[PDB]
Amino acid sequence: RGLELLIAQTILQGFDAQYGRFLEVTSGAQQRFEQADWHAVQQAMKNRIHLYDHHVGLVVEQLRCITNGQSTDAEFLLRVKEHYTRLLPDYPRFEIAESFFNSVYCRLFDHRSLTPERLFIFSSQPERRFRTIPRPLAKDFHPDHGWESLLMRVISDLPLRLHWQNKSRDIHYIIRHLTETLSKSHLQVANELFYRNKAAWLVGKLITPSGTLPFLLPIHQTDDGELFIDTCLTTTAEASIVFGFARSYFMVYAPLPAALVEWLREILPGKTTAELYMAIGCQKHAKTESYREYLVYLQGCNEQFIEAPGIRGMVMLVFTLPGFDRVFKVIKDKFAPQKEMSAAHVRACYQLVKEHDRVGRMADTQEFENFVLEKRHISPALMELLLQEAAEKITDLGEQIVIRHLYIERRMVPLNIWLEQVEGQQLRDAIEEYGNAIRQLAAANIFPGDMLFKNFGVTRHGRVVFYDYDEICYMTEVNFRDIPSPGDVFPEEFRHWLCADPRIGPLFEEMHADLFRADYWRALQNRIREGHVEDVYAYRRRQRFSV
Amino acid sequence: PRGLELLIAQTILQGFDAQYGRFLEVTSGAQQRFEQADWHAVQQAMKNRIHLYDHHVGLVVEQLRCITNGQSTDAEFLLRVKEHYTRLLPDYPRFEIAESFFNSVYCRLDHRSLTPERLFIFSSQPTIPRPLAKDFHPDHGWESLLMRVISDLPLRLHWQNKSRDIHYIIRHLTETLGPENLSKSHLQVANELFYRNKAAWLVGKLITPSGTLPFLLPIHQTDDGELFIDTCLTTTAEASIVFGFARSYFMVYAPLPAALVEWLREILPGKTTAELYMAIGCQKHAKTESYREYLVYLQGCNEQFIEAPGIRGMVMLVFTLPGFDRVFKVIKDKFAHVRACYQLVKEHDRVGRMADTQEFENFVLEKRHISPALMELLLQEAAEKITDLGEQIVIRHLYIERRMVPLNIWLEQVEGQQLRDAIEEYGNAIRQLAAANIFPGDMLFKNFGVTRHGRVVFYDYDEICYMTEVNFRDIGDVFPEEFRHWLCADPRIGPLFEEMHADLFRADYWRALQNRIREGHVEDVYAYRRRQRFSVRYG
Ligand SMILES: Nc1ncnc2c1ncn2[C@@H]1O[C@H](COP(=O)(O)OP(=O)(O)O)[C@@H](O)[C@H]1O
Ligand SMILES: Nc1ncnc2c1ncn2[C@@H]1O[C@H](COP(=O)(O)O)[C@@H](O)[C@H]1O
Ligand SMILES: [Mg+2]
Repeated sequence: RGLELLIAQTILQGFDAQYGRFLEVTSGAQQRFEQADWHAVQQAMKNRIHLYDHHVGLVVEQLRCITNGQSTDAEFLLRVKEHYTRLLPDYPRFEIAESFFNSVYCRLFDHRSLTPERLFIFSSQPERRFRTIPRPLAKDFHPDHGWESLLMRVISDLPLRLHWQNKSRDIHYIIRHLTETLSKSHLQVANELFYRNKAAWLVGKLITPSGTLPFLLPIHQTDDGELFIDTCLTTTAEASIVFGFARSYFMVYAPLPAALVEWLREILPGKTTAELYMAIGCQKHAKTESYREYLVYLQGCNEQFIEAPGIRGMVMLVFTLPGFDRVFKVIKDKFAPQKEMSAAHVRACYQLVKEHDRVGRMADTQEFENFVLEKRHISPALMELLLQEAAEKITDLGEQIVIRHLYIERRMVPLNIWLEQVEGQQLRDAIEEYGNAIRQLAAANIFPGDMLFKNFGVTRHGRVVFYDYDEICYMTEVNFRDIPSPGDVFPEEFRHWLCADPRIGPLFEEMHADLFRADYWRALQNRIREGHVEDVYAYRRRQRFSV
Repeated sequence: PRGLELLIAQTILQGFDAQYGRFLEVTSGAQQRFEQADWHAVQQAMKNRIHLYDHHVGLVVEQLRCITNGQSTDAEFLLRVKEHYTRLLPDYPRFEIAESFFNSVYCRLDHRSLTPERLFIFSSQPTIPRPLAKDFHPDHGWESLLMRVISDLPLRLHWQNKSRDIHYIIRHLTETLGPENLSKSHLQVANELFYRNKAAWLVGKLITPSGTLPFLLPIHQTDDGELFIDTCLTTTAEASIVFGFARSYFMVYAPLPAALVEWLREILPGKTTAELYMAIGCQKHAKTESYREYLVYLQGCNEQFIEAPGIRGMVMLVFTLPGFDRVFKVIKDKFAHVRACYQLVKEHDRVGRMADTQEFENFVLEKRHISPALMELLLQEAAEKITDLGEQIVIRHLYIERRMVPLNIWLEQVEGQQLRDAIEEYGNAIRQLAAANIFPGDMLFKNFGVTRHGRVVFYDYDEICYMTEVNFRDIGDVFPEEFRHWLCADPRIGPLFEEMHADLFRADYWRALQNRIREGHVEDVYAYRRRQRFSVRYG
């Protein structure tokens, strides 16, 4: 009885589908760049985020249409795992074929049925070598006439059909970066072209005799006509930023990413197997993966989960492990009578950033409906607030305690902690990146709401990234004047909380003489509604060719 | 509205891209298996890929009928369900084949009450987004611009003396175009390559403002991994035969057939859309538009349906028209092994020596275009399941093929080189099949026909078998000497046959050419007049 193969054939055409439109979507971004539609560029991720669930939220449904006889026991919930697996030996996109299965089970079963043979949480039996690259995935450009002519190839064999602005002036520029340290090093520009936002990214590795290093060649336009490749990145420091966790991922038309995640593995050395599925847009395998990498850490170190650094939230419950890169954000119950019927506003702000353009000042997350936590890895201190600030939200499960719809984002260093830790030349850029963080947030349609110091984070290189997502609304959702009543915003009212430190508030003037002032916030909301939103540069406004 | 209206219409459009996307998973897996030279698989990837559609329609059908519990498929729900189907097709690039895949499902659920209200079986019921091709300009020589185009090709095997080719491609162009006229004549080349059999073609268009003309450069290697181009192909008439109908399916990776079909158009302005779709394997948007071409054609024509000329088949009852270029092949009943035999060629690498077919179980004709000369021949000899309905009939399990002219007949409207020309090909029609693991059980002039550009093909798989179920014993069981009785029967035609195709008669080509299959070999079919290869007669 093909009862549990009709299924496995069904949940695996869900994927084959989910990925079906994935790459048509991804493959509209070349034209949509010639074409002038950036309403379209900002709304396409928003279609990419949806397909995966758009395709499980049918196989999930059409499953139940005949899932009545022996509908469930794990007896046969397992022949689905076998039947499904046995069907993926030259399935090169198998890692994500498996990954589609997971979120389904977990949807039919409250993200909650048993582990490890009750799901694909690890890759099965390929597994390890990703040399799943039948085609080259990039071409090998070697210097014969070198660096005035060969790099002419790149710009000429681009499928991009538009009068360039000065290729020949770009050629003179590019060598200026190259001479920092040539021609005994080949070139390997990649295919296809990496797209995000108002930009196009020419990706490549400049292999040099000393060593091999990244080589990024981003393409731009004079909005809305004439285009100029701009700025020449080749640095590990730069590769990591562009590809950062505070900026939205990529439109790379990749029907094999597990291999592509292998090519860039040497463009972005520090990056994780799950940071590399994020970028290409396969964020739903980052999640199986992050967790895959996560559950290695604590199942291999010392000691337990603690409460995160900084200030305790009015809403969220935040924990982490002192060695680990990531934070877990659990929501409180408020009290016993208060009933979690849902919409949630909070889950809406966390989602309504799941699709938004973050631009470097906002960081992404993961969602699990029921996460099983080690009762033995739990401090007894973390537990006490955890137990009774989220009681309705969890359940003791014998040796384990179960928690529902938890959020995970890159651990950071709370700003207000660090603001204290620094002063001097350092203290300069901790305010600048702050206001800049609040200038760019605004332009993205993001007005921070509670804009206090500790709701943002920082990086090793030193940068601010917001992470407080209830007091968030669209810029067209607030009205701006404090002259002398719900939701309205008073821009100078902000002069109280933020200039409070008489070491840092003075220095606010030095860089942000107008964020205090109301006029300037109609400016940004108002210029968002003319159809215009300035997109982001993946570098310092100081590197640009323009200055 | 908590029903199947939405559940259902998107339950279909899912099997659809669940289907096509894996179509390209293999369609692009071909370079790596040609590259590897794993050509056995090249023949199973032309089985696999042929399978995909059929499985996804079969799957939804299981899903489809299951979702709406119990028996009934309703008609005004079949409209309800359709109205939804289009409103999701608008941002669809491959929406052309989304309407097709709709149809195969209605037919799966015995095609009763077949259309126009209830499905969209035509060209389209009602700006290129990306890279399609690329340009190359004779600015710095053509000797330099035949190494350029090439260093943007996928292949990872190392070309051995690519030096000759660049200089060897010039001439086909030079003696035909004129060294003055190839100063400013440039190239348009498709970003991906057409992979068939042992081949990895390069399909581009040559641009000479002395017209707009095709350009075709097959990539061949043998044994260890040598690479070179097996002739150059430029004039219009070559292209038919490389994209031709006796052929096996083509293997080019495009996620957007409409551009790819449409791009290739001007190369040979040769006929239609169903031919130019199927040349990629998208035969199931061919099995549709060939219903359009079926419908349009007879709209302003005063013809009728008649039997196709030739010597009435033992094999199979056939009808057709005066100016129609395709033949209808209702299988005789009470002479199924044809169901299965007729698609062992479909399944097979057709060699150009075999015709494509398309199968309709329940198929409709206006009996007015039917003349009762042919009525009772259909009404009686194909009557097992005849359904007559006042002014219309529906035929069951009927195949089709382009209607070439029959050979026996071709031979009298022939003499001169014409006979030396036409006979040569026939024996080479029998030779190809063996090498292709194919045996003609009745291999008579009766059952072979002639192509536009004078080729003979084998459209009688009715007594077919792989040559690996047969013995050709010297003196199932076959007597290659006695074929001359029926073969060498005319004192105008035969003798020409002892001149060239004398081996066909001796069991030693027969037997000893089999040992060459069940040893592993794959036969070098070619898609050119052989004389055309660069080494032969050129160098
Ligand atoms: N990504 C993070 N990096 C560092 N600390 C965090 C992070 N997320 C949450 N925290 C800690 O948990 C607290 C919860 O912050 P937030 O997300 O603003 O919820 P609330 O608005 O309830 O404070 C923060 O003040 C912070 O100190
Ligand atoms: N009995 C039929 N009547 C009309 N059209 C058909 C029939 N069978 C197949 N087709 C067409 O050919 C395509 C291939 O479907 P199928 O070969 O039946 O999977 C379908 O999408 C239809 O457009
Ligand atoms: Mg806070």
